[PDB]
Amino acid sequence: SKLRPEMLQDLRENTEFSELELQEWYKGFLKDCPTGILNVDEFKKIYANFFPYGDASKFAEHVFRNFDTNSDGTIDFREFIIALSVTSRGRLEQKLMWAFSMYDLDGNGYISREEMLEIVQAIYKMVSSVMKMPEDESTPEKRTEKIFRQMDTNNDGKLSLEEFIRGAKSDPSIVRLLQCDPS
Ligand SMILES: [Ca+2]
Ligand SMILES: [Ca+2]
Ligand SMILES: [Ca+2]
Repeated sequence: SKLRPEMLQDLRENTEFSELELQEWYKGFLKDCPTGILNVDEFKKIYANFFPYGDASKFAEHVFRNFDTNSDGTIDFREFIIALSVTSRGRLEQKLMWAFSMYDLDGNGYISREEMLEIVQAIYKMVSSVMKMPEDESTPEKRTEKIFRQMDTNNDGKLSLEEFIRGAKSDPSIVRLLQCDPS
């Protein structure tokens, strides 16, 4: 029905959403999902609005796994709203931290080529049908080639968090963003 005063204050501290926005999200989340529990099939349907269902399936599964921080197979409102807050309203530093953990498939603290390519392939499959791409990065192999060499500092075939944040900052989309710095 409505968020309790204790949960509302905990979510206030853990998100960048206002009290009005938090209450507005909770009713809509409960409307769109009566049980308060998002499974993979429902999550795939959300993503199916923006890109074709079959194409988006593999990447949608990987995102769902990162959303699910307690790894129990479902997403509650807290796990949804915190994950949505970081991705849409979080700082660039902490956005990349949330991203790093998604690429880290086994959960050791390192991104191998077997993991990095797998996520890149999943992005390319979803994107292919409506987005045209460049040319020197127009292959999942061409992409993972550019990434690892620009990031793997000590060349152990693995990517640490510190390598990830620094290496991603040279991305064209972030290059545009950094010119909008207030100071
Ligand atoms: Ca969960
Ligand atoms: Ca790993
Ligand atoms: Ca390394």
